[PDB]
Amino acid sequence: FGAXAXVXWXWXWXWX
Amino acid sequence: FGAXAXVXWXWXWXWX
Repeated sequence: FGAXAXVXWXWXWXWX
Repeated sequence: FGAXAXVXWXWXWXWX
């Protein structure tokens, strides 16, 4: 979760 | 992975 990869920003799901 | 929770900074494992 958060900024990098997962749920959040960068990679996986969310944004970025 | 990264900043928030998981492997990286904030919560779970790594730092913060």
